[PDB]
Amino acid sequence: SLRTLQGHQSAVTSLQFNDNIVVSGSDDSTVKVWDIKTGQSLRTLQGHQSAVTSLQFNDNIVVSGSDDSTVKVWDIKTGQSLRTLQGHQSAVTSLQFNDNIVVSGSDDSTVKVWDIKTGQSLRTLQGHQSAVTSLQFNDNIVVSGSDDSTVKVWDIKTGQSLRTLQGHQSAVTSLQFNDNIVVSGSDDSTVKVWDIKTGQSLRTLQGHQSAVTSLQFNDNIVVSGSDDSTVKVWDIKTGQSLRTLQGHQSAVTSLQFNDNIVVSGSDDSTVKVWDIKTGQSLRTLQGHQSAVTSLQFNDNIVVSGSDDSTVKVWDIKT
Repeated sequence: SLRTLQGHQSAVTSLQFNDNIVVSGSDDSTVKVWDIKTGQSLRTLQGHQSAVTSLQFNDNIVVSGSDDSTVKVWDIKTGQSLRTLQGHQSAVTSLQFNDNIVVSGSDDSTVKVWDIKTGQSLRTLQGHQSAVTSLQFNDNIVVSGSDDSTVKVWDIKTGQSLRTLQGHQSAVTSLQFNDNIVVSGSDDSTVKVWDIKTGQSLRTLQGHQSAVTSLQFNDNIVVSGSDDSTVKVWDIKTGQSLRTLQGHQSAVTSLQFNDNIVVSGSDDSTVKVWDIKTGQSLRTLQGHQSAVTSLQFNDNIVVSGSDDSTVKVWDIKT
């Protein structure tokens, strides 16, 4: 641990730290822009009426989604609000913006496509029968997961539903797609590998004994975290479990892997750093007083957000 970012009055729900800036979201309705080298708070983005649930930011803009059912576009150089995206009828759960387009998912079961010049709703994506829990999009496609246990592939340019991937027996919780493959996690404790162009289920990864909470994959591996407190390494081309990372004493809430290192966050208030091929735990980052909800690491530090309302900056080697 190198610094502790304090100031939030409630749990930290979202986090991104690109460059020398940490931007955190909180249950206290605020978004904070942090100085990651002196631990000082630069700006407090005030405006949301309840829990900030998700955020993303580039070199000039912060886009935040909240339980108050709106998306807000902020400006880091002044902290002032630029526009409020109104239209959703309940909490915003998921968020991503790509250089002209904000795509938001909601508890009202809809996905909305907006523009970050006007604030107008481009298209409303209807189809999901319950809360949209996750989404990801590129220039032409939108893939979204739902509490209705399905993943839907949308054409970003017409609102049309291109296909619906059925197979999960419970809510989809995690979702990533790259090239022609989309990988989903579910509350049924399974990971599924789908082909986006045929809607076919290529594989089902079984092993977890409770809800899959988080996942991430490259062209050959899938790493998944689950409520059973383990992290699993799978090959994506077959369905074989390669190894299981045990050590956490409660649900894994967050994970990211870059090169040969998996970093996991947990409800046991700790962050673990593992090697993927030996499966051995390299470091336990202790200091948080409650569940770790968010994390992100580069090649030298880990930035973690906790239920204890603090963000912590850890050294990858300590």
